[PDB]
Amino acid sequence: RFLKVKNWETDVVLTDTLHLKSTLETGCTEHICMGSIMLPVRTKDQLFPLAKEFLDQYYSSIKRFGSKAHMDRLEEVNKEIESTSTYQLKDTELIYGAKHAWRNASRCVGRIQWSKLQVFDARDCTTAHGMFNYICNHVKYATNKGNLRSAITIFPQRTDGKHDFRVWNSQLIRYAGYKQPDGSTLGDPANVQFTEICIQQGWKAPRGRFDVLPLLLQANGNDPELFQIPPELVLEVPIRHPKFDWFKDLGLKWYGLPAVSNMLLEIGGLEFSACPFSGWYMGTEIGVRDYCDNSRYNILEEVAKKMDLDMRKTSSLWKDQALVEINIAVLYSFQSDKVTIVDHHSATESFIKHMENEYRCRGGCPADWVWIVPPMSGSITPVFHQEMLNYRLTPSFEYQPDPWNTHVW
Amino acid sequence: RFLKVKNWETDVVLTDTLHLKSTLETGCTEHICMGSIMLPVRTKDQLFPLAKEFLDQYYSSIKRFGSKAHMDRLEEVNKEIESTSTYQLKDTELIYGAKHAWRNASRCVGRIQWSKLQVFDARDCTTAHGMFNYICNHVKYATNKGNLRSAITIFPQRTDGKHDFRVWNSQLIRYAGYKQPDGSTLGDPANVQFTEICIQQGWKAPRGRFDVLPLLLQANGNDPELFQIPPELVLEVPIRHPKFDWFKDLGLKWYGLPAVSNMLLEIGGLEFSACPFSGWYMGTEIGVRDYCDNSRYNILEEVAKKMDLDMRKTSSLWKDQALVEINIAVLYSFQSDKVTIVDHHSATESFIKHMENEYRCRGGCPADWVWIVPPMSGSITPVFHQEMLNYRLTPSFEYQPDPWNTHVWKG
Ligand code: HEM
Ligand code: HEM
Ligand SMILES: C[C@H](O)[C@H](O)[C@H]1CNc2nc(N)[nH]c(=O)c2N1
Ligand SMILES: C[C@H](O)[C@H](O)[C@H]1CNc2nc(N)[nH]c(=O)c2N1
Ligand SMILES: NC(=[NH2+])NCCC[C@H](N)C(=O)O
Ligand SMILES: NC(=[NH2+])NCCC[C@H](N)C(=O)O
Ligand SMILES: [Zn+2]
Repeated sequence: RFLKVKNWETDVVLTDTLHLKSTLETGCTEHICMGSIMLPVRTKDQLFPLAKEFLDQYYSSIKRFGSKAHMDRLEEVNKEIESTSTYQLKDTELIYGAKHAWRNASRCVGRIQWSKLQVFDARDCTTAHGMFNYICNHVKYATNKGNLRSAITIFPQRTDGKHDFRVWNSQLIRYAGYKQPDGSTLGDPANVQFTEICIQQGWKAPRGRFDVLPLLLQANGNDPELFQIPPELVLEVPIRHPKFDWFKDLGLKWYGLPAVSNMLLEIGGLEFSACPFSGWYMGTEIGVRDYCDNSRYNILEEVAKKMDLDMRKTSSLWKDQALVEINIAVLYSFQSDKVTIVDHHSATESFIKHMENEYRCRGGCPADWVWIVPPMSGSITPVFHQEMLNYRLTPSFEYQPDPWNTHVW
Repeated sequence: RFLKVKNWETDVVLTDTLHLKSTLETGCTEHICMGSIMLPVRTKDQLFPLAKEFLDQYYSSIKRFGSKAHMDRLEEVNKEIESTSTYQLKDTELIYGAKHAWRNASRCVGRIQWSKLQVFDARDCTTAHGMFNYICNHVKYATNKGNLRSAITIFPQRTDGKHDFRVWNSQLIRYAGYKQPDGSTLGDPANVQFTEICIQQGWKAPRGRFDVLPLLLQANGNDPELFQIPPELVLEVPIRHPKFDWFKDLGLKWYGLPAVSNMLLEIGGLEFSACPFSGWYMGTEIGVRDYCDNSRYNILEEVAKKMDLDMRKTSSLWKDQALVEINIAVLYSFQSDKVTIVDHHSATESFIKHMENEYRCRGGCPADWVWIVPPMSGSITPVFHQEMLNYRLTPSFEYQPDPWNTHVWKG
């Protein structure tokens, strides 16, 4: 019932009770753990209980649990549901729900900042142009000339599933990927397909190594449309090393604003299918994953070459030596250009502090170890030595099928 | 109910049916994952069924399932159990059992070598001195002058739980740890408690930074006894860097033979509480964990200074830079002295192949991602991108409480 989690580097022991309020499933069972698996409409009868769950926690959070207001709102929503077969969140609820969905994202290491989320209510939106306007405003607000601010823009909630809003891009800002004759790939391999759907839509690709993709926005169910983000609104950082002058020649750059746009925000049973959100990068995401993953920019060899390291034998750890340098470069560039960014050491230390805060103020903190521990230097960051309990709480952010695999043109 | 795992780097998908034969629990539920949690006498009534499942697996492995030999064996064990409340494994079954416990160890990345395990049967052992002799033989055989050979030594199984054989050391070879009155620790902090017990038992500690601990052996439930492993049998490697001549001046060294000696081996319901086994190191075990964990030798700072790294701010990644060097030094020193060792790229690549093979020939391979993925450069090794399923199969290696916490001292 009352689970305990130990930190093996400090011996600190936290007790978890928050998991008891868990509602969703984990993919795991008593006979099998699926902890490392990436991916393990509602009826009036399904909806009301969810709304109640939320409202009860919402009112409890504002110290008015079982108040007239609580009961009243509870009744009002109840009636609205039985009638409209759905409901609308007050603004106070939308904000609390979005913040808590971030608070509950077990895979996010940057949650110590959860309560500072800026919420942009775009529930009054009705067209791709409208969505494009909202997104440009989000980008400018969050980028803030390099002094990044976390934010989320919430489009109209789902109704019949045939009127859903969706941002086809996986992130507001990403580089294109094209399959060349060589069989190899130009640009970002992860976006090879989307890069094609755009073209399949009319996008004139500059066919470069770092071409900012165009937004493909879908509103009210209609087919999606393209829009190019004002270049002046896309902050970029040219990647250079603080010692290897040749580094600049590698021709590398990345965008400063990471903004996941393909997820689904769930609040009180209501589903928001278009809810792009952004914060700021942890160095390793770019330097380790985007730059060194074999199926991404896969740039380790080149950097190793330029460093003239013995690539004859894996035991010389050239891949490792280079990995470190590349990552030092990213953090150095961003910092040099005063663009917000956090290193994995500082980010992981903050998460540990945040976990302690959450354990003493909330009785727990769902966390997915597999995602929290950085892709490099795992054990020299404190989270590696931190036992974590993963469970699903609502409100939450959930994965959802790529629209192009569901859209009925 | 089939289950598929995908490798997000190669899009290769494998199907697992093996998990269906999993009986033990995981610690997880439909509502919570305890995947990153370190640690989540039998009766006749429960023993025979365990023995049978085991014998059924063994006879199938040798293609004699349902044979007369199979039936007679079941009948014999059955009789032996009702007769004596337990039973003895044949030599063949023991070897098969030991190899499969290794094959089933979800946290071991070296399993591609599972079938080549050398099994030493020490079930006729009756005393601590006898245990010491078996252990010395295991160390010399396994060490093989630097050309390491995997091996396991199996002492008498548990009976009533009051006559257990136990190796009190956590590894056959390990360095002493000493807490100083000024609060600092000399040697390996991981072994301070055990070191105290040794001193209390009579061990005259030299009190240096790399003193090989004495063996503390318990036979037949008796009080444990101390024994010094002949130094000539303990292979050690002085650590030096291929480009930094000052590295040798850190005065670091490590032993060449890693031999976990505190786990419990379960086979067909039988419990082997003293079953020390050994393989060869993966570089990062020493270089990342033993040397750089804040709670182990914790050498990152000192190595950082010597490299004149910008230690003013973490974003300089001076810890990361120094970590790589230390691990390069460990691999280099070992290879130079021709002592078997495997780097994490090589070991993880081998585990991926092993895993794929296992899915194809066995229907799966239980694996603990949290433990399989190396402590440094996680994503540049293929295991990071590999989805894995973790479940418990028997035979298996299990954790057991430290004996000093359960032993009834006799005096
Ligand atoms: C402000 C700084 C932030 C930092 C430093 C941070 C860091 C991270 C990191 C390192 C990951 C893993 C990314 C990956 O491997 O692809 C992650 C995942 C995630 N974060 Fe954040 N985050 C921040 C803000 C946000 C915000 C504002 C939200 C939502 C409102 C959020 C929601 C999540 C979710 C749901 C995931 C998992 C996404 C997935 O499954 O792909 N994060 N974050
Ligand atoms: C031959 C080379 C071998 C290599 C390279 C290898 C590698 C590894 C590594 C790197 C770990 C993680 C250790 C840690 O983090 O403390 C591990 C764990 C494990 N290995 Fe091996 N191994 C080998 C042989 C063996 C043998 C011979 C057995 C059994 C007969 C075995 C059983 C296990 C077990 C049960 C664990 C988990 C131990 C624990 O929970 O503390 N391994 N192995
Ligand atoms: C298969 C495995 O789950 C997968 O590679 C995971 C591992 N940990 C991760 N951790 C983070 N933060 N992000 C990821 O994309 C992944 N990928
Ligand atoms: C808390 C966390 O489970 C713990 O630090 C684990 C993580 N992965 C590990 N992996 C290996 N190989 N060895 C370990 O000791 C650990 N420790
Ligand atoms: N820090 C963040 N908000 N990250 C969001 C995910 C970005 C993704 N990991 C990338 O490197 O492109
Ligand atoms: N490869 C092995 N057999 N390892 C056994 C465990 C050794 C332990 N991790 C150590 O660093 O001492
Ligand atoms: Zn699990």
